[PDB]
Amino acid sequence: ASNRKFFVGGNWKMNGSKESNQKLLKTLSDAKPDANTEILVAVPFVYLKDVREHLDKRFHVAAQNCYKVASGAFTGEISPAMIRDCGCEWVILGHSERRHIFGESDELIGEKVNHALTCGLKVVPCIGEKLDEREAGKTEQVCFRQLDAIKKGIPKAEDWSRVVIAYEPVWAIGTGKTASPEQAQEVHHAVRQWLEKNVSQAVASSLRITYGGSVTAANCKELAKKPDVDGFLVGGASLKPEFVDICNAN
Amino acid sequence: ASNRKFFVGGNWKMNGSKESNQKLLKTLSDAKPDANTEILVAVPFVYLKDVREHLDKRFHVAAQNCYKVASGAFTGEISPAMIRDCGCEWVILGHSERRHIFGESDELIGEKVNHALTCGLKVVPCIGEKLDEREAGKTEQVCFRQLDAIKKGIPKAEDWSRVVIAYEPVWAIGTGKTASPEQAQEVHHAVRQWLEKNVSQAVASSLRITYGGSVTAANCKELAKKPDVDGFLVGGASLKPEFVDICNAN
Repeated sequence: ASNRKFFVGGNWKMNGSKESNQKLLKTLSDAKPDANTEILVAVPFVYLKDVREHLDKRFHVAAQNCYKVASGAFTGEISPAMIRDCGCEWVILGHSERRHIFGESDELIGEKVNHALTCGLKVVPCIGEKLDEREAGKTEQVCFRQLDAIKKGIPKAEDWSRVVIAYEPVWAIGTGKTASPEQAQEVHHAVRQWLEKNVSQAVASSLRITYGGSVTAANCKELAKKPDVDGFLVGGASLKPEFVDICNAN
Repeated sequence: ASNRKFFVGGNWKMNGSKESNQKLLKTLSDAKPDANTEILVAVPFVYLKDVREHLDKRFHVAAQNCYKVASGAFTGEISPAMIRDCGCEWVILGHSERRHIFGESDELIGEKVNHALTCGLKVVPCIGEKLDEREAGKTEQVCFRQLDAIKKGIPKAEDWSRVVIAYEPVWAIGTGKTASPEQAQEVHHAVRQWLEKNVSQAVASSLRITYGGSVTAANCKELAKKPDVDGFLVGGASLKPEFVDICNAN
């Protein structure tokens, strides 16, 4: 056994309204507390303050992105300073959609990580390969490059305690084609040893590597059983009552 | 001799905090700038609902950006549906920072305009040239390409009544390098002639084409005197109390 506490994230992505959210959050507060699972929701900026004040401090409330300075001439960007000013402590960075769709460079994710961590936030950097990269056998090549650019952004060694990595194969996002427990175990295993070789045994030992990619109430329990899977980043199912089931996957 | 109402918008960019927001809005709330001016304020997403909630219906409140679909798997994006949900009806689109730092194409700005107008919002699409395209003599070619891709996203001619153009030369943004009154008038005039030929005479004569880029209380009146400059998009000076004086420039 390791010292890794199970971590469940719910990424709402671009979904939500006053009326939709208030019902969702009630469901969430309705479930009994579980001191054994770290639970995060990542909500749209326009709701970020409002969600935070409608959920007990037990649950982490995250922004879905941020930028890399506190203030400045960046029309339409949000800083860690503004996230904290909204009562919040978490941010998701380098989600596949920001990298592939909005084109954000491995380098830019690096700088955002650096800045977020220097401002005392906790981060969830995402990695993973596209379908075309998996058909071409570049899964390992992709994850390694992405992870190298993440460590390059880490202010100090100790700040790894405020990082949770999520591996999300892009072919598994939205597609209903969840990685098998063996497929995910294979990548998570390779991530943890890469952290051993490229970072530090102590960092590899304590880091929660979470799986993302069509996580449902029907598949979460088999994935959570695997020894290198420390949790999930849930997309679609984060908006439904079953999210509660998925929080109870371990 | 025109029918066009004076328009002054304040783009706060990536600046704001609940504390400094209350201070700004008080200066603006307590004062009484000309009822002959449309006053717009474009705020960070995290504080959008609160600013609309605490600012008179005298004022417009805008998002600084949005995406081109109503809901979806676009981590980090805010839709027109969520902006309306927050009580707000305006969006800045194609700001220079959004085109040149964050990689938004002309085709993307066009499609965002399409989706925002379809959803009922009013839009402030932004066009202008960098210090190098001006030094290359391509101001016109650049602004025209920008204009054509905005026209392509107008779902029908009637929608231009919910459009205000902002011309902001990138070489004037946050530098103190204000366009001269004659440099603004010349570009605005040519933009209006482009409109006149490619859309309507009805659309050209009614459209506010506004200037931004180092607008301050000290230079606004000479720019506002020019007949095809119909107001402003103010950045830096929108955070200062002199924003009220720029609201009174006509």
